[PDB]
Amino acid sequence: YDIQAWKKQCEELLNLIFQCEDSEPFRQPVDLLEYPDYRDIIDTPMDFATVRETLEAGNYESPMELCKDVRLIFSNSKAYTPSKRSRIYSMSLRLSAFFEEHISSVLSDYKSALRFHKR
Ligand SMILES: O=C(NCC(F)(F)F)N1CCN(C(=O)c2ccc(Cl)o2)CC1
Repeated sequence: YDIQAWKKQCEELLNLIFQCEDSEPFRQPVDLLEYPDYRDIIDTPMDFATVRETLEAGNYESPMELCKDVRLIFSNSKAYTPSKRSRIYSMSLRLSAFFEEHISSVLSDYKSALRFHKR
């Protein structure tokens, strides 16, 4: 029932994500000289450095907010991909499965801790 524990849990999960080869396309923003049309399609960019920085700044209030931003990384990849069989998109799907597998307990524990706080 520790309503702060999610923050270190998210830091550790982000550390795992940065160690994963599949995260490499998603660790920083998109060079427009490499993907000129990127910001025609994607009006709300997100990457794992921005998520980590937002967390470390104290600018997430809950793991739900962090989860929203991580999911935006994946939805951006799905929206920008020219194909379901794109290498970078395929990396996004594996990393998303890994992230969802790990964030599930963080969200459950936070929400349970907040319900106990308000009991
Ligand atoms: O350029 C980058 N990342 C920045 C880096 F290269 F510095 F790491 N991306 C390429 C475009 N992105 C996609 O999600 C995507 C889906 C299908 C195809 Cl193709 O791209 C985002 C990641």
